[PDB]
Amino acid sequence: YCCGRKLEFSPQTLCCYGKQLCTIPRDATYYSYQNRYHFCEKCFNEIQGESVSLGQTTINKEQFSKRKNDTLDPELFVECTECGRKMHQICVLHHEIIWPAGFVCDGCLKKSARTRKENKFSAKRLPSTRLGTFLENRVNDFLRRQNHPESGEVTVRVVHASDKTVEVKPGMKARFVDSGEMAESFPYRTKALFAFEEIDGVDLCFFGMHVQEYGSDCPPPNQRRVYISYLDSVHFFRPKCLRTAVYHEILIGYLEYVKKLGYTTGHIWACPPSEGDDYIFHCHPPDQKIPKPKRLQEWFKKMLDKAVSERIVHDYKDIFKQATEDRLTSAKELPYFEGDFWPNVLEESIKESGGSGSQKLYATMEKHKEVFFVIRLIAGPAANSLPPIVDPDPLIPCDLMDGRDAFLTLARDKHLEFSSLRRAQWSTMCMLVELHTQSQD
Ligand SMILES: COc1ccc(C2(C(=O)N3CCC[C@@H]3C(=O)Nc3cccc4[nH]ncc34)CCCC2)cc1
Ligand SMILES: [Zn+2]
Ligand SMILES: [Zn+2]
Ligand SMILES: [Zn+2]
Repeated sequence: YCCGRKLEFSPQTLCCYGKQLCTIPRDATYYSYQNRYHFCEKCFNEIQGESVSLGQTTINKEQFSKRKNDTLDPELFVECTECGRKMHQICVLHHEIIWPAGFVCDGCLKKSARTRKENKFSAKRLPSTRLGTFLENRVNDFLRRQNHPESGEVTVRVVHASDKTVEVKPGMKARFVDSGEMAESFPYRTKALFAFEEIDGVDLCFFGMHVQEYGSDCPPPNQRRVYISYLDSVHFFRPKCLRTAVYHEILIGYLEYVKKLGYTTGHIWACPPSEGDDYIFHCHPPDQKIPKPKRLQEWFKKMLDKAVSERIVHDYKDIFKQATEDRLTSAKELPYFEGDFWPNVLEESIKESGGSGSQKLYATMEKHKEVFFVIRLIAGPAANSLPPIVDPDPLIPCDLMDGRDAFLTLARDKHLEFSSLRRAQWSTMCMLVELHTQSQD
């Protein structure tokens, strides 16, 4: 081999199909049918009977194969078209679409005074936006002030933007929508953006984020609000000593930008994802740990405190204090975001109380206050006389980046891990190719 290392891809984590939020981890015993419907051992033996509803066809348990999630797929090699030398495709970052003529190794390149043809499928050449330019300018200006020899050029690209609506769930709908007290749905625009760092002339995707933006056309209570759906990272930014600062620069810049457009309030649900290796990026580095809730909360506070000192954020409060200042009385006054905690808990509260949308509201808000940040961007008289929000950036149709599920599925299907610098660089290269090609159609 090339680098003298025997390399294989790790067994991934699978869903178990007989419980929402159930997964089959690596090396665990499980049952599968047609390599499509997998069941963890516990969920399988708990099914009363030997019949399993799937899809809705009923399948017998003897048709299932008993397996352990221990399959190690070896890494692929590519062969130099001149040396015959076999090298890991990931080590040399050879992509057939980028260099269709074939793989020529570095040694054969030097022995002809030759360089690889320019990678036109780069992060920088992804279409720009006013938002992405604003963010990457902030990050790169910050990095240049640090004068650290290891920092590379950072690219920020918005890769998806589409119109969506969040639907009020049945319990809140029956309580408040059917009475005409609350809009049935709330229109918003979702945006997905990613940050890339050039390391040794090679792109590395190290940050990703999806947001929901509710414009001046949105009925209350969601008007002029932005909400972070999810944020994720791969911890290989160089230098490490500027990693946290760069994340904060992106988030503060996003808040600064939406404030300029006229959004008044930002919302953050500071809740770590469940333990696992996939959130936005597939197969995180094993030594990158998910922060515990208190540390994640302090991390967001540190970011927002800097935003306050920069006069970008006027102030921020937890949901409980914010409700108290706003003199809230009913759950219909709480902003209603897609996939957020509050729509789910309000369904429970109405059911538990026998049909009230106010009973446990303040107690529930106090119980979870430290997890929910309400960020005031525009305050005072200015927040009441604002012009309509007009976004100069166009819609970006990209089904791979409409939500986080599609990109995870592509990475799983093509072994695109972010578990090491070399694999993350390869997964970044493949991800950029997909983004450049899907758009060309
Ligand atoms: C205080 O410590 C912190 C605070 C914030 C972060 C950020 C960050 O990446 N995260 C906040 C929670 C989600 C994501 C994260 O840690 N994801 C994962 C890491 C490892 C394995 C994983 N599996 N699944 C997801 C996942 C970094 C930028 C955005 C916030 C990281 C550490
Ligand atoms: Zn190698
Ligand atoms: Zn299960
Ligand atoms: Zn060669």
